[PDB]
Amino acid sequence: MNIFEMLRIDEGLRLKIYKDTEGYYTIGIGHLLTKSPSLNAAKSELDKAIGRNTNGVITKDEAEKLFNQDVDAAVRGILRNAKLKPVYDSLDAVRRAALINMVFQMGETGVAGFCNSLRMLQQKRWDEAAVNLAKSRWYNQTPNRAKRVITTFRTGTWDAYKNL
Ligand SMILES: *SCC1=CC(C)(C)N(O)C1(C)C
Repeated sequence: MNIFEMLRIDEGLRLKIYKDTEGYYTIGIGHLLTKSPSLNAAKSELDKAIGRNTNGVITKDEAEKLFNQDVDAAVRGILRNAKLKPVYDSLDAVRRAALINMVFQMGETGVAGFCNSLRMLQQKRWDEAAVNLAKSRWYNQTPNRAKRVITTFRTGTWDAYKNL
């Protein structure tokens, strides 16, 4: 297991534009196109992202290319963020993957405001951090995924993704 395999489990793979759990047009392995309700707007984003006129359908290789860019961007975003970089740097590689997963899902600003949980993670108070992380819109709206990410933070193991 690694961050790519973990996010591939959590995000799926679909090669046609679809709406994500928040109702937003997405494609590939969790590549958010736009929060606009216009499908045309989403197609335009997709064509810009891929570099050709797609009319809403991509290949598996294209989905993987966007996915690699999005994982890289999440990590780069963490390392440029004054609230996230210290916690990220304090973590082991498995827990770093859990933080990348959260930033991939909800964005840098979104995770950087989990300040109390970030402090508990910096403190390596893992059970406390897990309890605090669940007191969130994130957990309530995507509880199975959040439970997997939280288990990863609590244990520093991949047990929540074993058998997935
Ligand atoms: S998100 C910034 C932050 C707030 C507080 C909970 C005081 N912290 O310990 C850090 C710096 C994580």
